[PDB]
Amino acid sequence: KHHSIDAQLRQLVPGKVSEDDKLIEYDALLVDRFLNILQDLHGPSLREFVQECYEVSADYEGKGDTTKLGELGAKLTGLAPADAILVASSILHMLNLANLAEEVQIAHRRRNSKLKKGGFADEGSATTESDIEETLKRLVSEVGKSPEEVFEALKNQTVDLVFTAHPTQSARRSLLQKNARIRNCLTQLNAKDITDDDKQELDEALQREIQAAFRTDEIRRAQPTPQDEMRYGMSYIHETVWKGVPKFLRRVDTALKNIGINERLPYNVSLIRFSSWMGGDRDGNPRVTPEVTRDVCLLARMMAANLYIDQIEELMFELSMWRCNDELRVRAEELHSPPNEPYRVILGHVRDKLYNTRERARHLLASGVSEISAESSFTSIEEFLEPLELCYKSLCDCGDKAIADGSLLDLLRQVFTFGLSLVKLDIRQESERHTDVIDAITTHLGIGSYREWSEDKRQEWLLSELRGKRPLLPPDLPQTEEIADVIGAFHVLAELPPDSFGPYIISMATAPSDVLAVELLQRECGVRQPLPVVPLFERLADLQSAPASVERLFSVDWYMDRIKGKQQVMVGYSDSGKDAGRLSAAWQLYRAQEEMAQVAKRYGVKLTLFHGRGGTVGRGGGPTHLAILSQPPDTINGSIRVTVQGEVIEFCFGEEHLCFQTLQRFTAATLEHGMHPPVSPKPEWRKLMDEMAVVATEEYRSVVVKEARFVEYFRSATPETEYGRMNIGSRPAKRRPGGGITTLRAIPWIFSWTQTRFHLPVWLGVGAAFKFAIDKDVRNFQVLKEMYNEWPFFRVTLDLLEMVFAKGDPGIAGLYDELLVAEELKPFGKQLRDKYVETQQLLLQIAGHKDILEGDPFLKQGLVLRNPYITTLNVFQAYTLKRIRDPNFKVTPQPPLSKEFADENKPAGLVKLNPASEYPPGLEDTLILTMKGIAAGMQNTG
Amino acid sequence: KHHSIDAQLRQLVPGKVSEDDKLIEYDALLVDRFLNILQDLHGPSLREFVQECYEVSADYEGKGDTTKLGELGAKLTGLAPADAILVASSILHMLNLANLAEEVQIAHRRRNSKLKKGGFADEGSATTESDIEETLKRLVSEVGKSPEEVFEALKNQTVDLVFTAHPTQSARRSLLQKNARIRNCLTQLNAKDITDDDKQELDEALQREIQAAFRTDEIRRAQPTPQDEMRYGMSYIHETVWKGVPKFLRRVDTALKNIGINERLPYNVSLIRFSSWMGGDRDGNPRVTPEVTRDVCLLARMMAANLYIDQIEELMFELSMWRCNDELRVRAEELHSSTKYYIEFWKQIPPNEPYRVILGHVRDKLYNTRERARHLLASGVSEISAESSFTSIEEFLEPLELCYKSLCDCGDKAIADGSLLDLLRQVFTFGLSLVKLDIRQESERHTDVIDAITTHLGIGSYREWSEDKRQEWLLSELRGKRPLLPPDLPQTEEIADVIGAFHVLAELPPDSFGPYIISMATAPSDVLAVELLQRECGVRQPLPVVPLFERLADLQSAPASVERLFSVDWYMDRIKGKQQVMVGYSDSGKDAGRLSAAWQLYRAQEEMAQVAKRYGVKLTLFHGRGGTVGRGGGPTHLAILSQPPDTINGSIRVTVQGEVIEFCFGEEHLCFQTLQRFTAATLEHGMHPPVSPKPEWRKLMDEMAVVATEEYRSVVVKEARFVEYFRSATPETEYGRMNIGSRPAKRRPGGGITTLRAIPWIFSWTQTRFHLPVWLGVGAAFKFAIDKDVRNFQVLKEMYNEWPFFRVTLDLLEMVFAKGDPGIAGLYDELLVAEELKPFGKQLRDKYVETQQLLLQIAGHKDILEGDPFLKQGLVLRNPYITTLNVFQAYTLKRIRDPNFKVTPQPPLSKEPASEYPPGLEDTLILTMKGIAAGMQNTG
Repeated sequence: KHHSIDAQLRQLVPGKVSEDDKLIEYDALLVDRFLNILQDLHGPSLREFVQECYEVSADYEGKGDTTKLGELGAKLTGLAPADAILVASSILHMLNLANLAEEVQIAHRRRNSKLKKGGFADEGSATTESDIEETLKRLVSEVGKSPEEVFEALKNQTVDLVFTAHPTQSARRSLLQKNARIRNCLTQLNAKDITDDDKQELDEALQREIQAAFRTDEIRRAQPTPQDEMRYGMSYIHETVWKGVPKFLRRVDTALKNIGINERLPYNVSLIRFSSWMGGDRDGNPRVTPEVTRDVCLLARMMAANLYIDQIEELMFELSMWRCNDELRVRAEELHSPPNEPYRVILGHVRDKLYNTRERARHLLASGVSEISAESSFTSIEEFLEPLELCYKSLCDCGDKAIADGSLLDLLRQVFTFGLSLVKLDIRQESERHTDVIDAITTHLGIGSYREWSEDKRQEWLLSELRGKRPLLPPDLPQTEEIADVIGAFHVLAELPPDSFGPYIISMATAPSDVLAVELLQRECGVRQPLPVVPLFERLADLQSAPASVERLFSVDWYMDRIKGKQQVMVGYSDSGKDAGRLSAAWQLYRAQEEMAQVAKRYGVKLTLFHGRGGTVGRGGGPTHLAILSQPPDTINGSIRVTVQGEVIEFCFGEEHLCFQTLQRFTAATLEHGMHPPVSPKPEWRKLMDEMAVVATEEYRSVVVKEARFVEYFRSATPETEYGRMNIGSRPAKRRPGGGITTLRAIPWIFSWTQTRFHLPVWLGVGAAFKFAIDKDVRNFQVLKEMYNEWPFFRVTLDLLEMVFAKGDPGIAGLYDELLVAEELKPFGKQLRDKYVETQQLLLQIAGHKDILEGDPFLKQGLVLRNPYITTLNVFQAYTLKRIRDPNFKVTPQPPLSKEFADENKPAGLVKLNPASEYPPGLEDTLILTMKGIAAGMQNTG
Repeated sequence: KHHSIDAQLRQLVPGKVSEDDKLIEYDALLVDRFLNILQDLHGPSLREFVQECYEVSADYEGKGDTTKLGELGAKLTGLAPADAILVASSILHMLNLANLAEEVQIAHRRRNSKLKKGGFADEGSATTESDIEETLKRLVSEVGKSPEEVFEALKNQTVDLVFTAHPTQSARRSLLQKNARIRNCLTQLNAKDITDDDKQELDEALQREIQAAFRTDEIRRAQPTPQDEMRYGMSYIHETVWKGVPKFLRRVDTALKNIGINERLPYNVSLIRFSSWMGGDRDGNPRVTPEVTRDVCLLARMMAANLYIDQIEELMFELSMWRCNDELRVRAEELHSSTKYYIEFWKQIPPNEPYRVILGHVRDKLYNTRERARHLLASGVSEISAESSFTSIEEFLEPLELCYKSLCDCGDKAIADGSLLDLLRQVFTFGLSLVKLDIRQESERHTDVIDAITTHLGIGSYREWSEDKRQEWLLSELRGKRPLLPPDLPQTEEIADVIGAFHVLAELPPDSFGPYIISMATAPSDVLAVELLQRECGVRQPLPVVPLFERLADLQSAPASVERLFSVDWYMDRIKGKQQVMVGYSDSGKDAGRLSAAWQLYRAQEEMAQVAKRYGVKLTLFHGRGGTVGRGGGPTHLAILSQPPDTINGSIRVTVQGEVIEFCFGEEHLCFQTLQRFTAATLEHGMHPPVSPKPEWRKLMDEMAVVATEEYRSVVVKEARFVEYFRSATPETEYGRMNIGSRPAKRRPGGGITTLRAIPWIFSWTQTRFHLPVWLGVGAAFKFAIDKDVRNFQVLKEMYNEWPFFRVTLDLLEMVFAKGDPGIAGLYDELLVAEELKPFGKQLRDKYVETQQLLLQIAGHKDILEGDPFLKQGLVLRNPYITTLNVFQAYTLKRIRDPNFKVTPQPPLSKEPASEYPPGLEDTLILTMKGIAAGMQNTG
């Protein structure tokens, strides 16, 4: 081929969105270079085919035929298995390149204050939100709080970001580094004062990096063990966050000086923390064994030690001073047991104790045992801090605090942020697995069946045991495999250091018994320092009952003694939305938070909420700013935890500057809310929300639960069946086979509908609710409009729906139907699509927008440039599903299209992603590729 | 405690040199930050004091009024000892910061082709010289060479840069990195698209970095050991050159692209190489022992291994491909049949990552390589096998080239030509020792050995034999098959040192060494003596022998000696068509003045090349200290182009002096430019020689040489009281007694300047800003020429404009005068010279003024450096700090020399080692000496 992809992108976007907008030129730059590398490696006919694919798909977005995708499907059908994998591979790489360009454009975009319109709506986009200094200034200047009050608030604030597995692709450090080199070359190529020779060489470097990324095929490395999954998960901490935290904390120092506070934020401030679910969450995942949990704790300790060893070595090089404390001098010469460099000999000792600490962990991991003594290593953060604080005090004593406030201060901030394990591990298990244990205990003792007892009979008995001083768990207790897994986990918790763990989380929590049950089990299995117990209220019924549950827990003397004035509660968004639709789930959650908070205030407990997957707070790219500000008043008060989904971890943390802005907005929003809460809801707002909720729930359950043919439609129109059967997703897709959607799990629910571009779980029920309110009273349309403009809760909830509609396409969802759904159920499909378009139309009306995402052109531009690649994979997926499912459906087989090489074990190559494949060679790898790429393009939805 | 230094700079130079010139802004920025740190650490009155002396000195340069030097000295008089050391060190740091700012300005100055006037004079300044593509284009389009002729020339070219010890300064890696952080914050602060908080934080970083550099200072108690000096010199290799040459070599690839050659320069071309004298040069330096040589060779191998381990590790991160050729796959499979004590890649490496399996084996063999050397250094033995290690560079290259060709076999040559190509070019540049070591020793120390064994065997006395009897006997032994050196031989400590050195050469790998250089070489006997001693001490792979000729008489006879060696059958068989010879500039200039040395050198090169061409020998010249080629900052370009025709032809060796290493290699960009001009000038000269000298030019040079030598010798040799004046008017006496140069200053006690050495000769006179060795004799020569004929004034002007040799010869003199100051030289006289000798000093200053005025007249300049405002600006803004140290030096010298001197108690003005001199004096004098040397850099 000859011509560039520039033209087909221009016709997708209505112009430049800012006058430093070079995104389309970036996209064209990288993919034009990719296609040339593709042509030189595999021949012009292959490169021409891939580019034609892209053009058909880009043109469909320009105006949605559907006729053109079917003939695209016709050509992709009948490619040989090797050519299908190569095409799918190339389109995925192009999509990755587009995302890299977008990161570069966001990172170096010149701030433009003229875009701000004032008010809370500005905090929904990165282009208009307020940095840490602007929010500090607003607090002192508009809210009227003292700089001293702001300084004190920051000192008592902690934001805790919780990392979770990616649903389709791990990221190794190697590739993150290949990503950074592609980004760096693109930035440097666009410098103003560029020489021709530098440009020629930077061009050759860019082509080189793109080809290296294309010939590693990280795409086709077959899904890793849970330990590897955790190791690759830490890559972003290694590559951006580790150096990011000290950089941002230094900007906080800058900001408070700029409001009159002339001292730095003390280095012992846990302003930001990081936690992990990888190796800890075992809810419905038996691959996560007690040994896996021990393994990830030891791995974390190794990686920490390595990062510290290198920081300390760079620090030794810098601190060549000779003037020092008396106390530092006595210790320096003690360790001489070059001497004129006292900071160097202290830090060299720390480095060796760090090597011991890492080797000890490596041995415990390999052998279960290590003769390397705990004496020889660092066993506490206190023992690690002592030498570093000695050096800080010494350098200040001799008048060089300026030096100490360089990288030594950075290192101290890193120790108080990451500790010795980088992240703390959350443990999670479902409530009935605990009931199974206790029921085995009660019947073995002949006490009865805890399963059959009332909720209050349970409470009465468990409180009798907890107040009692006599053990309970028999050592000869007959255990099943599941019961042994729960007991074994607790034994692993007992054997490991307390600072390795965060909370123990109870999935499907319903009643105070679920919490007290694990308190008992923790003690009875020998956890001498118990973990805090955290309920996860998922269903609507449980959210309704949640404030009562926690009030009865707070009414118990024993429990108040144990929790010492602090309680954590986790709330689920996608969980609750799967129960009774999103809109009702959102409103029930707001109220549950509201009521839990005053229950908490009444008993004098500090309540912390942990926001699970699917939350508006989870949109870490920018909208999280407004989403946090929109939380009910007095719900945060300096302490909050948020799930960082894998599908957005690259967008938030892949790039140095974006990592900075992600950390910044979480800390700013959280700080401001505690001193500047949102408007309290009006009565007519509540009343309308209440009535809308019943209509939305009834509409959601009428289609999802009460319609017999729904499940059969679901497994035809989506790749849900193949997602499960294939080698992706790590987990069993549902709890028991064949109980409908009830036993299906949140991730497959959202994943399967997002792949088809339909997004049913996010919006269903909302159209009925809006229509019901408009029809009930003509004045209700104006009150919903006012709610969207005046009530942050209502704005962020529909802003999410708008974004997911921007990511949807009824034509493509209909193509899945046309190909894969039985004739008798196609009318049901088009009725769901009728609900889709009716919901979108009224959502736009209430927001006052003419077309989707009017008012966020930046987000609109970023999404639309992905669709050419996503749509290509959508057509590929649909036709691959029909041939997978229908054994003698074919069309014309085509002669091979790519060129290279008689070297290669061609058959073994079609099957990299799952060599034990039970599907015909090439189909499983082609379907996984479409799934990976569609997931990469869609990122966060519901 | 208030006002900025900005103003006092602006009146030294009133105005920009180019529209991009922010040097004065840069100076002011860093120095104002330093003074504020100074006031915060020691109080306002000390800060104000140091700023005041800066101001007095700055105004002296503005209009040279002798009076305020004395009052400045009166002010430095009253400081308590601790306060004097503080003031001296602060002035020194301010000079360092000024040099850092100058590096940044040179590095990021936008080139401006409007200032090029065409012709060879453009290649004398960095502001107008040619980059490597420009000279490639000139060679093809103007000279008329074919691109393939150029490509072939580059493939056969090598430039060999030789690092030498700094005469007065350490350079630790820690400080080189602090320097880099200061430069980076300075550049980033001047980006215009910068947010105010970014600005605020980069400012805080800059201050933090300036302070850390200030409070790492301390002592010069014990002079540095040769091992330390060697560590000092490798720091620039670590920090800049290591990654420098792969990046430059990539630039010549693109230059070849742009003249039609669509190949990269093959990775086996050692276009650039680096050598060392530290631990190898023992000439008049008994501190440099056989075991010191063993030690520096092993240290070099250790650091080499460390740099490679890091490059291999990051290459492991990049090469994650799974496709490879059959040969690589079977090898990778093998090594999976046997990784824990590393940080990266501690887990076993999967076999589906073939390049990582091979490179992880390379890393483990490098670890063994390093540990073996560490053990040999600590204990003389190592149980770590040579088989476990890399013992040759061929063994190291095999795994690397296996990956290169596998990558290309599978269509990934583009990937291969990334970092792997960089690593290959590094192996073919640095090898396994980073640098090759030159050995040097003086010729009479070899004659002493041979006389010891001729007498012991009863043959007679080799010392008393004539040059012909020596040759006849040496070659009878060299052709013979029977050993000579008795193990029973009675040896003095000096004889044992020469013998022991050869034994160390015999027990180390050949790749570690360069040539064996003979100081004070005079006759072919000196060369053949070391060839015999090399064999008779058991050096199975002998080093090439290199004569250093030094004196005028020796340069005259050099072509005759070369021819005699070339007509000997045994020697032609040994050198196999290649010979290297070393020439000294400071050396020869000390003998008979600078101008005669320069002209004798041109003629000696000329004639030696004609001899070498006749016998079919490839002659490589090694340019010693003091050469015009030694101005690595820019003038090297022209100075190399100015060499006699067919003197280089792809092969040259240049001394990199310590005083200039920081200016040419401290900063990433300037090291690129240093490497580039050495490569471009050398290449072009071989295909585009300079104009042949006219007859009248030759004759005028002949006449002027006689007059210059006569008046140089008339003052430094034939004037009885000169020695006495010299040890009064310079700190030479204190330089030696305090062991500043680490080496004895004279070869023999007594004998005048002839037995004095070149370093102290140039150093002593550069400290006083007089520079007598560089210019003396040329004023008389110029005046003689113009006076004997009408026409000679025009002929000299034409020579300056048309003859590169003459241009570079006088451009050096002009630069040194810009660095000189008769007022300051006269205050050294007024304080320390006896009354009866001060008229003699005033006559020497008269010949300074007469020399400078006529040099300007022949150059057609009215003021000094009129044609190089860039360099003139760079130098004058150093003078305020050097001049302050000058007056501090002069007054501390009289205090030190006075036996009756004690210390008057004085109150401290600041808030806050066991030397044998009165308190403060020793460390104060060392500080002035180090600072003045840092400010003057290279002169003669």
